[PDB]
Amino acid sequence: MQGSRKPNIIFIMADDLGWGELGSYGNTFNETPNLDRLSAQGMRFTQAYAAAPVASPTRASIMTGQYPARVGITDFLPEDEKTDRWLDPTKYVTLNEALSASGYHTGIVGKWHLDTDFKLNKGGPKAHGFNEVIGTESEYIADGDYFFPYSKIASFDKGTANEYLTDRQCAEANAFITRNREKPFFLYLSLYSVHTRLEAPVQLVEKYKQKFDQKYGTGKAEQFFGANNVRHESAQRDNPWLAAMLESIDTGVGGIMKTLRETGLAENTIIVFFSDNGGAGKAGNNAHLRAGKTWLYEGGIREPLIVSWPGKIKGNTVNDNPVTSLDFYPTFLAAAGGKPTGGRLDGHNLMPLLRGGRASGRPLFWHYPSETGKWVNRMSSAVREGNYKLLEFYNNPRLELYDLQNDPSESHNLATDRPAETARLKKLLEDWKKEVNAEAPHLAR
Amino acid sequence: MQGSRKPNIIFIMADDLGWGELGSYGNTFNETPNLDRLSAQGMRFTQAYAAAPVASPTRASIMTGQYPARVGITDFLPEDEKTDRWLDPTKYVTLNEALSASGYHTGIVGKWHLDTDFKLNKGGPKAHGFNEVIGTESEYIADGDYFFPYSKIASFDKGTANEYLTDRQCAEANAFITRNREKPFFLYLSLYSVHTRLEAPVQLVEKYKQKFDQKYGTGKAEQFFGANNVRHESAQRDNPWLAAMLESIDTGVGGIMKTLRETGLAENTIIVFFSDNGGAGKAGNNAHLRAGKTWLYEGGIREPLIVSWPGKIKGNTVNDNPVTSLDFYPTFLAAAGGKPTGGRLDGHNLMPLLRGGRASGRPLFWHYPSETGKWVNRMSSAVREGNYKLLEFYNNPRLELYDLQNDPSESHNLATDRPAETARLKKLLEDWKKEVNAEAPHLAR
Ligand SMILES: [Br-]
Ligand SMILES: [Br-]
Ligand SMILES: [Br-]
Ligand SMILES: [Br-]
Ligand SMILES: [Br-]
Ligand SMILES: [Br-]
Ligand SMILES: [Br-]
Ligand SMILES: [Br-]
Ligand SMILES: [Br-]
Ligand SMILES: [Br-]
Ligand SMILES: [Ca+2]
Ligand SMILES: [Ca+2]
Ligand code: NA
Ligand code: NA
Ligand code: NA
Ligand code: NA
Ligand code: NA
Ligand code: NA
Repeated sequence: MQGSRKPNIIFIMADDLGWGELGSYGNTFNETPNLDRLSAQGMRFTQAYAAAPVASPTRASIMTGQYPARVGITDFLPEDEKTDRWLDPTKYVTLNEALSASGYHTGIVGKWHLDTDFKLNKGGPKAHGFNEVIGTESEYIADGDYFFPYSKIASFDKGTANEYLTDRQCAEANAFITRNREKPFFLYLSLYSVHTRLEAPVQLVEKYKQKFDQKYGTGKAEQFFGANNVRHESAQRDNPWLAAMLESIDTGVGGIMKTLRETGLAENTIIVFFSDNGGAGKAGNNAHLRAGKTWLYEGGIREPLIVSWPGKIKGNTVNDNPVTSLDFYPTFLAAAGGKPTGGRLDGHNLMPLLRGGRASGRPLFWHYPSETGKWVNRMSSAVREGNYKLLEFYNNPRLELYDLQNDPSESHNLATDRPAETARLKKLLEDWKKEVNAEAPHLAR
Repeated sequence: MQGSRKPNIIFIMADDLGWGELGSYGNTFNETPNLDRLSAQGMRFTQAYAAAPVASPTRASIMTGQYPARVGITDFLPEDEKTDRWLDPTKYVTLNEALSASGYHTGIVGKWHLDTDFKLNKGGPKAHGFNEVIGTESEYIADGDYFFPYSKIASFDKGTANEYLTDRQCAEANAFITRNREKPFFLYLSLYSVHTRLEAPVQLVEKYKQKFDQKYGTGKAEQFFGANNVRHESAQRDNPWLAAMLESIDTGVGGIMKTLRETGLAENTIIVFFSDNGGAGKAGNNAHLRAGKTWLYEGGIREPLIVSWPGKIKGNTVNDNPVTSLDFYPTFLAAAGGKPTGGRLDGHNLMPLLRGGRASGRPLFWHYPSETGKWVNRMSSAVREGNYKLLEFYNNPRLELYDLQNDPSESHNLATDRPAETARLKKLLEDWKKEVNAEAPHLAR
């Protein structure tokens, strides 16, 4: 049946995928032709942020549209026994629910990480009200399992011999699209890749091993990523394993793009590609940005963001205006013709910015007391307003001020030479910490 | 719900798989641990026959329980334009239908080859009345396509990146078993493997390449099965490609065995493993038997046959009594508590033989006029009674008589030295040819 429908929203989020990994973000070693095509057909954001440097909190910010620091989940959820924290369906109108109330059929394929209690799972995707829950974790994901049978995903009872998890998740996204082709749907495709431990089909690893050898010289893939290197992690840039895993994600995104064309849904479907936090040390490529996962330096919070909506969003555009994972909830609600019912949101509707509208300045905030990692040197809070970013560290207490425009690698601390800017950003950060009841860092007394 | 049900019947048939390929049949190069376990848990037949040396006719004999020569399909069905032959659902009560009438839910996963007209497909598995038709050919299978997307199987619209066809078919068998666990079912698992062109996942090919090298010396896999060898076919015994394809079949049979245990169906399920014709020249291993596919010599018609029915059939038994693919229809009907309604059958109920009963002698017959292959030297008819087998050839007209007990490789023709036995078998063969209206071979006038 033809006629106006509210547009499908497909949200594709990689796990721990760095800002410097995609071909569109300047990477020449990895191959992401499908994502680069999605980029040439959409708007690419160079200053997109996860609202936290770790899994659970960014996922919290997406499903609640609220500051992780306000929710009280600022660090990844560990195994059940190491935490009393979970996302409570009675405490938030989640994004899937707001879309349900706007006439959408809702689906999650894969990683939740908003409840690590599997005995009762009161805060699982089903309990939050997803119409379809497909291949979500059935136990603490931990170091992972990427090959059928998937030891972390009991609900994937059926599969083929040595089936790769990324390939499975992307096939389930295709079938979900086809089953639900006739009505508005929200599909949250929550990839386990590229979370350590790094695993990819041998032929893809062999391919990037040889490409590593061609780039660096004969034997270099064995020298740096041989049987010796058990987790395939190194200080060498260009990781054949992450490249092979990113090729499986990329080929998967191409299957979804193909399925949308075939089913006639491309013209009325919003496609977002995002990552929940910065690249992981010894695995990920955050380009020239400082540090990565678990740090509030740019490398831990800067993410690839591609938004495609054919004939609504101009193709092959680059947007430098800062945005965060808080912005998705109000953006999807505007596209769905919905209004937040009582629900308060800490993000802003991006649809006017996506349609070529002029940008508007707003302070952006982060808080990482590392309640789970206990990373004393990484414990910190941050405000960005304009090009200035202020980081407050709690162990070795200090302020760091960077001009991200002139110093995007955060290599020159300005706090001392620019005290009035420092004092002005400190006041915004302190006010925000009281507004959200920011959790004190876990340090000695 | 517990209580007596008629037993599930799972019929697993490989394409063009030779008598000498399985570990249980003496092969040390290939690895078939799951099938060898099925063998240690069932009855293994050393003198089992396909009723024809080619695909379509053997499949005809299975679904009709009638001599291929009586049906009028004695050679494989070519593409639509090269044939007016098809199996007509209005001319036979097919096996799936006889089981339906005995209270079974019926399923085919894969190859039919009983209709090559895809414009109308009047003689397809659905038209013959299978409740579930899964991954059947949507066009002439020809040289094949073993990797998703499967160019010969349009109904496999959904799949993962570079999914292997054998792995897919065996996963679909598992899900079929699970969906239908509560009621009696017949599953015809009709594998496309190991039909040329030989294709298998690289890691399995690499594995048997190295094993070939270990057996024959360094470089020998490249020497005989390198980039040079496009179809991976050779005169060398031990083919890394067929071994890798047979390992995928074997691992698949293990998944089915596992699924039956998990679902509690192993105690009330009959498992048959069979092959539709002898191993293919330049690909298959027919051990010491003469020739292979398209010949009525033992290599073209002798098949692996393992029947498992825990606590009804004695485990780890070897049965030397001759049986054929004609025997399946009446055997499955007896196990289903059914009686052929009007339908005439050319085979015999094996259930008394499977339960440890004494064997009974019966003449067995073949006719190959090669209406499709046009193989003038291979065109022939054959009778086996006891250990004596008489072959009649039409091009270079002659009788060949072999004592298969003392001469299983058919290397010593006895027709001249044993004229009275020859004349006696000639009379049975001629009578049978008139009984079934045997099609004259396609030769010059
Ligand atoms: Br219409
Ligand atoms: Br994590
Ligand atoms: Br540290
Ligand atoms: Br200043
Ligand atoms: Br202050
Ligand atoms: Br019961
Ligand atoms: Br054939
Ligand atoms: Br010949
Ligand atoms: Br004689
Ligand atoms: Br005669
Ligand atoms: Ca993550
Ligand atoms: Ca065959
Ligand atoms: Na807990
Ligand atoms: Na809720
Ligand atoms: Na696994
Ligand atoms: Na035809
Ligand atoms: Na019929
Ligand atoms: Na293919």
